[PDB]
Amino acid sequence: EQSICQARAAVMVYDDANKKWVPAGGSTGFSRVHIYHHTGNNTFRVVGRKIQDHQVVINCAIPKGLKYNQATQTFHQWRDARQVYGLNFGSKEDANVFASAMMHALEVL
Ligand SMILES: COC(=O)[C@H]1CC[C@@H]2C=C[C@H]3CCN(C(=O)[C@@H]4CC[C@H]5C=C[C@]6(CCCN6C(=O)[C@H](Cc6ccccc6Cl)NC(C)=O)C(=O)N54)[C@@H]3C(=O)N12
Repeated sequence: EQSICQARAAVMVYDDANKKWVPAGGSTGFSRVHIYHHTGNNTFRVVGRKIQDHQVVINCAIPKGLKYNQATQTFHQWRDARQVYGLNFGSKEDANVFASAMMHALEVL
């Protein structure tokens, strides 16, 4: 497992029932979010840990063909079959770092 980026973001998941974003893992705050490349089998995952307490708040596969939506310069989103994820980045630089790496993984897959 090699990290290909680190970016600061508040990791959100969408509550489909109540139609609002909610903090991933339960508590609002910023995480260090990586994309990890499993060099062995050429897979990628998003893993993020809260800065305060190290809680893993996201651990999710990036499948080939994923549609990554850059809604604003600091809020990006994507889906899986269960959840919609949103990253509210700490700065535009962090958003550019993470989107660059995500776009790279999706070209590589
Ligand atoms: C308290 O108020 C807040 O929540 C504030 C502060 C935090 C955050 C920051 C910023 C803006 C940016 C706008 N935005 C939203 O949520 C927007 C507005 C419209 C609303 C409608 C649907 C949403 C939610 C569920 C997924 N989806 C979609 O659009 C998805 C997007 C998508 C498109 C293609 C591939 C994958 C995906 Cl995933 N479409 C599809 C077909 O799946 C969505 O995100 N929405 C954020 C926002 O308001 N807020």
